[PDB]
Amino acid sequence: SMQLNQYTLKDEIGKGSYGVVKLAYNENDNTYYAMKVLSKKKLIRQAGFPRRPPPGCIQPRGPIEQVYQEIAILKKLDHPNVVKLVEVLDDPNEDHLYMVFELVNQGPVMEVPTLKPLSEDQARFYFQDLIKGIEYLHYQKIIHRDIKPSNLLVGEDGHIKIADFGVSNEFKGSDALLSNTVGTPAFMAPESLSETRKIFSGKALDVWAMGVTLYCFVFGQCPFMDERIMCLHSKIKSQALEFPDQPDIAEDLKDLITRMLDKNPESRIVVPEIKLHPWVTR
Ligand SMILES: O=C(O)c1ccc(-c2coc3ncc(-c4ccccc4)cc23)cc1C1CCCC1
Repeated sequence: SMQLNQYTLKDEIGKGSYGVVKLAYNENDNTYYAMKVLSKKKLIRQAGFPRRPPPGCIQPRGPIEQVYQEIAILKKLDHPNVVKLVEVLDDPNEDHLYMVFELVNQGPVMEVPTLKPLSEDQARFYFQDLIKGIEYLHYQKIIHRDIKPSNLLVGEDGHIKIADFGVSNEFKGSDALLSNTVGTPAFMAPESLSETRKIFSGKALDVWAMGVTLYCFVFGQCPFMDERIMCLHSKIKSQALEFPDQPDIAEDLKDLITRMLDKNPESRIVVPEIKLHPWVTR
């Protein structure tokens, strides 16, 4: 192990989009926490080398601003279905940055693909948690942009907390107006995967990813899948949603998933409607 101020840093417990997460023991309050460890120089390099001056896809001028945005976002959020940032350790003369979170004991709910999906009733309990967390994020003008089962941590109490705010965005106004976005390929909405003159809604991207997540919950694999990236993108954009013959799930759950995975973001179900869907309220 190693010492960092009042913390004893132990084994690596997870690895998200950036950095690594260690188990950390706080000697002052005799409590364990989850500590995300980052290198500022590495975060800068992850964005790519800056371009020489020339004579929708422009590199950010100051890539380090994204981690400070993630920190500001996490500081704003206090909800039982969202991770809780408790401290940031950041010396301006050091390259490392540390983010301390309350521990969510059991880790990710699922790592897709799995041969062991959840039952329909357990999927409903976790999905009810997911709705509450996302509705709160959206109310706080935050889009997560990386909703998937491996970013949903199960606590001591059997409830989920949304984690990995590495690519999250805070917007002004009613919704985020995006020209392009980031995400895990199999969870990205069809509108985000074309060359077009049309911007798209950030909140509806989170809904699409919730739809893929819910499908994963009960089936253990994504609805659109291919190892070839061009084929995966083509399927997300043009392949009709299908459900496997087994496990046989309820018709109302198929209705809900179908509405969340509507390829048209204008007609895709919204979170206020998802909350009142018959499968959710049963
Ligand atoms: O990469 C980040 O941005 C990030 C930041 C904080 C936590 C975290 C906070 O509280 C936690 N309690 C528990 C765990 C955990 C425990 C066991 C196994 C895996 C994760 C992770 C966290 C987790 C992450 C990601 C790394 C894999 C999951 C998502």
